[PDB]
Amino acid sequence: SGFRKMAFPSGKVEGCMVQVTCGTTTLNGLWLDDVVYCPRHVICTSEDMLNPNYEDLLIRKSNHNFLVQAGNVQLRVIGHSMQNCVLKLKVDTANPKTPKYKFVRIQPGQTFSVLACYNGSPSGVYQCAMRPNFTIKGSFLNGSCGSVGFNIDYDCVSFCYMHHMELPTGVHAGTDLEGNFYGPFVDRQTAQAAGTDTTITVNVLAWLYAAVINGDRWFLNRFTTTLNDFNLVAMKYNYEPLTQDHVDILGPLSAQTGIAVLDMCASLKELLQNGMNGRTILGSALLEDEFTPFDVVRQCS
Amino acid sequence: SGFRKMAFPSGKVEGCMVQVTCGTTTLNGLWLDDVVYCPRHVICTSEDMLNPNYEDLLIRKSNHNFLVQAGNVQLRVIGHSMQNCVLKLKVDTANPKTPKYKFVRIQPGQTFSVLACYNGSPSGVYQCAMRPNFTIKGSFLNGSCGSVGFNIDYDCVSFCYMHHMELPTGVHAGTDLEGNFYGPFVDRQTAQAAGTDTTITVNVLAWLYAAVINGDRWFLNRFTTTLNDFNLVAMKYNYEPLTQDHVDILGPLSAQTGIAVLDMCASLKELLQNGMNGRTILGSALLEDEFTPFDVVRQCSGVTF
Ligand SMILES: CC(C)(C)c1ccc(N(C(=O)c2c[nH]cn2)[C@@H](C(=O)NC2CCCCC2)c2cccnc2)cc1
Ligand SMILES: CC(C)(C)c1ccc(N(C(=O)c2c[nH]cn2)[C@@H](C(=O)NC2CCCCC2)c2cccnc2)cc1
Ligand SMILES: [Cl-]
Ligand SMILES: [Cl-]
Ligand code: NA
Repeated sequence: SGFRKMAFPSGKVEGCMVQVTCGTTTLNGLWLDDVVYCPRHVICTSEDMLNPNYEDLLIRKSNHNFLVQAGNVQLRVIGHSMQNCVLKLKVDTANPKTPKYKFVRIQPGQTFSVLACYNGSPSGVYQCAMRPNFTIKGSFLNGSCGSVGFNIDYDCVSFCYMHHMELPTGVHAGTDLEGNFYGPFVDRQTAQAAGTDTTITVNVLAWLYAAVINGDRWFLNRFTTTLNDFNLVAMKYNYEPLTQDHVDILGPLSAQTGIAVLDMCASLKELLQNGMNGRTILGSALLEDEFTPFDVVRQCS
Repeated sequence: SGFRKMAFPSGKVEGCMVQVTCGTTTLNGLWLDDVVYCPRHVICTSEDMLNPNYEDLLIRKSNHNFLVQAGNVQLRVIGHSMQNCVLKLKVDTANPKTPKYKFVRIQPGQTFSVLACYNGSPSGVYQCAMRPNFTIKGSFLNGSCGSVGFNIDYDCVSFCYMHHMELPTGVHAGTDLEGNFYGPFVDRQTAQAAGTDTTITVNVLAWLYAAVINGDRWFLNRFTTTLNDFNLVAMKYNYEPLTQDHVDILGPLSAQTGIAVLDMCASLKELLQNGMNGRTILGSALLEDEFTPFDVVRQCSGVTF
């Protein structure tokens, strides 16, 4: 019993975190086999953050311009290349702590764990979601760049996010491990801003199912809804559309609880209309949207 | 910027988790040096559950009654004893991954990270607080017993909690690593219930400071208060008394934000008496009390381990 924001154990990632220094700039890198991955903006100069040309900046670098430190050991850079917005530093030693891993690009609504690091050293671990507007609502300070997001279903680390920058509302933008940004963001100082965000509806429904599994039914009602009427209402509260794919994904939790997916939709419609009237759901006074259906099944098992 | 519920990195603890089996019961153990720690209730049968004589049950046990598995390797048990409600199994191999560590007993209101484990395998990590009623609001399923809670200081793991059991409301009870229960609970199947809980005042103030640091200011006001007046309000709303030591502990955040602990106390007093008026603080519509002052300082300053 109980229901918590739960991250994956971070040890397999901790063993991959290094410090990368170029000039006066220091940030984090991810050391897998003989490669260190980091944001290419480590080579951006202080004097021109507005319109860097990374191809031209990188061709000017020697291997010895990159200082990589793994705990107390200097690692020797022996080659470098850029892939999209990620820099790949080849080093002369493979990380003996490299876990089983893969790179995955995730969709909005997906959750992952973040290991926040500074100077190559871990600070803490928390759970995030890729928001519909392709930001994450992280907790990241100056120098957190290069920290990564990951999942560890079935002993394989799936790296899905590398942190690059902070946007003006204090939310965060980054890339997959192939260096492609999530969303329309770019790695330079521009006026770019996050779009209006919206609530991840399928996740709210999953969390209501978690509440029922945990023994709380107060928010249910006697009604149902069509999928289209639900979306017409939910969008007036800046909720994302619920698709038939989402309805299918919720099938298992519906089956476990006995509550049809569209009956749970009717409950959510009523909660948006009424609020919680001084009550809570799984200890929260707002509707939570950073647990996926998969997360709920994993944690409630 | 941003502010999240944040756990300590769990790697040093993951390397200590093993599976412990006695009879038909499996749960988790903590392998440090050449000793495995786990709940003594591992030796209870379903008959013994109601009124176990742990002295007699242990005497009846021998070393081979305990199977210890570190991943796929069996650890040979070469001795066994009990300390309070914790069983200690001596094994023939020191854990090569043992971190620098201490056993620490924490106070109500203090937070810690939990590494939830099943069958000796780490499954997830979360942050929680020791409630004033000495329960924890954990997330634990059958077989989670022996999962541990911890803090890290530099390179040193302070183990503070071992999970033992679930109470009827779905909250959790356990011990320190010397086997002393937190709270008035016993490791047997009997009538036991969490007492009425209160809110951890110093932690709410810390979280209000975190909110100010992150630009959430609507709840600040011109007023200040005194400890005595505030504590009369706290008692009314089932908040823990605020002591002068709490004020001193917040001193930093007080000096940094420009809001004195008694000035912030005036914000909290008004929030208790009037509510939030439809607004949120740091993404919450409730007053959050599971961040300590130290948690806020570490997250807002980026302390590493
Ligand atoms: C060169 C480029 C792309 C413009 C850049 C510059 C600085 C950083 N930030 C580094 O902290 C940082 C950079 N290198 C080492 N640290 C921070 C950051 O985004 N501030 C932004 C301030 C507004 C203008 C864009 C940059 C940062 C803060 C908190 C959390 N995350 C990151 C990131 C990117
Ligand atoms: C022997 C004793 C002390 C009565 C006991 C029995 C069972 C367990 N529980 C084990 O799951 C368990 C035990 N051994 C292996 N697994 C669970 C547990 O507390 N149910 C309680 C139900 C009321 C009466 C028994 C206790 C459990 C579930 C979820 C989270 N936490 C723990 C704990 C303690
Ligand atoms: Cl995905
Ligand atoms: Cl006894
Ligand atoms: Na005030």
